[PDB]
Amino acid sequence: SHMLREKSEKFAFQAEVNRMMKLIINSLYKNKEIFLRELISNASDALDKIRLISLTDENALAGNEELTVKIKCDKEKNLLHVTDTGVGMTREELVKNLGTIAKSGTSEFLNKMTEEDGQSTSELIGQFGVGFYSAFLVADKVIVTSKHNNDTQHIWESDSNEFSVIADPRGNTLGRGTTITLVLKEEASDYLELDTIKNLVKKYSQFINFPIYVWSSTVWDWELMN
Ligand SMILES: C#CCCCn1c(Sc2c(C)cc(C)cc2C)nc2c(N)ncnc21
Ligand SMILES: [Mg+2]
Ligand SMILES: [Mg+2]
Ligand SMILES: [Mg+2]
Repeated sequence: SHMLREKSEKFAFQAEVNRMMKLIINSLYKNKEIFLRELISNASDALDKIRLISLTDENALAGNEELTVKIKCDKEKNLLHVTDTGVGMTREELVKNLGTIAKSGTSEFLNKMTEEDGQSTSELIGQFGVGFYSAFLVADKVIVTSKHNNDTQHIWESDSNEFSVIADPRGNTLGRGTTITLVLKEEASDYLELDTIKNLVKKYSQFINFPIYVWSSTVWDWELMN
């Protein structure tokens, strides 16, 4: 419209990355803690996907009949867990979709991600880029435990430079869905406190149609946060 070849995937990737780049900076200038918001939204979207799938595939929720989001803090082990029972991710998705983005130099493999899928690098960046990279505002590493209906449970790790994926030695523990694990920095220890997580979760979960729980306490159990 004002530049050459704006319809190109090269331009679409740059425009999407610029958009994400501006969303994270703007959040840092106003201090908005978008990552947990993005995690709850991204978990809700995965539940929407598997529920849309269940509308046509009768045996889609067989691995896990509940549609929840469960957030858990491990102040001892310094970990943040966001677990959804959504569509889940196959190993192919973790490697060729998320892995291609997480691995450095993603802009080299734009045409490799173009050869009809309906999921291009720029589209994946616009959909999941803000949530993925805002996690590195508070975390040093992102570990993804995911079990899709058409694959076995895998575990996937990245520091936004390299990535690695193995099969879960524990087997099929999720049934279906994804657990996002953030290895938070020491300067992000505030988000291991129950009160700040419960408050932030209830804020971002007020308008979510899916039940969202937080591991709360002399006995611990899942607490409804609406
Ligand atoms: C790229 C790509 C395709 C992957 C799509 N995708 C993501 S991306 C993401 C990850 C892996 C970790 C963080 C901290 C944030 C984001 C946004 N999360 C889920 C999910 N829970 N369920 C189903 N699909 C998901
Ligand atoms: Mg233009
Ligand atoms: Mg897409
Ligand atoms: Mg590295």
